[PDB]
Amino acid sequence: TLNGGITDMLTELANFEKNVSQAIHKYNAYRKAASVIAKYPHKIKSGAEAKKLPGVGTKIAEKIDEFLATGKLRKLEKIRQDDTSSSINFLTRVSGIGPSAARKFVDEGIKTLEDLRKNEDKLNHHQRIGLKYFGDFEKRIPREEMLQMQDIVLNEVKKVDSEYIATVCGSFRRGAESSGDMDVLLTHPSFTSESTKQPKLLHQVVEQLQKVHFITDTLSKGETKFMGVCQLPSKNDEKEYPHRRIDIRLIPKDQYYCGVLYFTGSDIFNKNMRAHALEKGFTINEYTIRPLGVTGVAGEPLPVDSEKDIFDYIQWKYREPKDRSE
DNA sequence: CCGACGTCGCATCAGC
DNA sequence: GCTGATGCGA
DNA sequence: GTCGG
Ligand SMILES: Nc1ccn([C@H]2C[C@H](O)[C@@H](COP(=O)(O)NP(=O)(O)OP(=O)(O)O)O2)c(=O)n1
Ligand SMILES: [Mg+2]
Ligand SMILES: [Mg+2]
Ligand code: NA
Ligand code: NA
Repeated sequence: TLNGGITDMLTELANFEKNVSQAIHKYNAYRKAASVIAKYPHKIKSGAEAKKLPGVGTKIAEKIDEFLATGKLRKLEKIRQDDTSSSINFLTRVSGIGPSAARKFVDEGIKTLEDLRKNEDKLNHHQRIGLKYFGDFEKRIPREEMLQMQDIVLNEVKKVDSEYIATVCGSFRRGAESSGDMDVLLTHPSFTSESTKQPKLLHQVVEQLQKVHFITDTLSKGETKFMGVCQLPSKNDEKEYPHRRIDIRLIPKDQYYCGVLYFTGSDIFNKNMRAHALEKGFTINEYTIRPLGVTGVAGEPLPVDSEKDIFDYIQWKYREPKDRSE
């Protein structure tokens, strides 16, 4: 929390450019700058000091100078006052409602929680469930609850087929004491980069989790990625646990290390690592790491026998999950 | 200065 | 229906 | 908004 004031400011600016201006690269730029400042081990004295950090340029340095002198930012103060920006920023907090849909809802005079609730018929399925659990999705999940959820998921997965391996990644794997949601990486020996010897591999697990009333809703569902809602069982006379977002990603068993590297994150860490990979002449996704031929096409997948192997190729010293919280 | 910015899954829609 | 683009999100 | 070339 050394420079929390600055990083909060930059984060708010990031969200503005993403939601209102619809400038995804300004959003990324602000996110990058906020991240590098967050890990800077000194209380920042000036914008000039901050500008030394990669990702922090002239404009942000100026904003930091304003914030240090006054404790606020005029650009942000104005943004907070603008009705259209405020309306759009609120609407986008509903899962499924993005910058485009939010701006469209505003045009139609749909701009409040009350407006949304009396107009469910104008929402797609994702958006409708997002509204349904708007309050719950705001809530953090204590690691203690994450542990309970992990036990249920792993044990139910084991019941379907013993050869399944379920790994909880995301912020949980990085050792966070609280998480925004649950992310589960799934493998089965019948699904490799070479072939798929069994149908409905992801479907079967989802079905089982629904059958025991753990998974409660589905936002989207394909052959390799599930996005939905889950809830811990409560005891007699106890108030119910909040509903939680859960993602399940099926990844070819032989490509587990690239898969777990991706799903562990963090999101900015992945962006930074993959950017570094490009500079070193590689490209990394959740499946492979590939060389980039001089032309610009990705070459053949390189052998990967650990998360560390991926770090080695791009000449980065290995970083444990707990040190990837950027 | 200025091109490019990490990479991809699922839902949705446009055009044929 | 297929293919490709876009929106949204992980 | 930032920056490597
Ligand atoms: N922008 C993004 C979003 C998702 N991810 C892949 C890796 C992110 O760390 C990760 C899990 O997504 P997430 O749940 O939205 N974020 P994360 O799990 O790190 O922290 P929480 O908000 O759950 O506590 O998925 C990514 O690489 N880049
Ligand atoms: Mg998560
Ligand atoms: Mg998630
Ligand atoms: Na800089
Ligand atoms: Na949203």
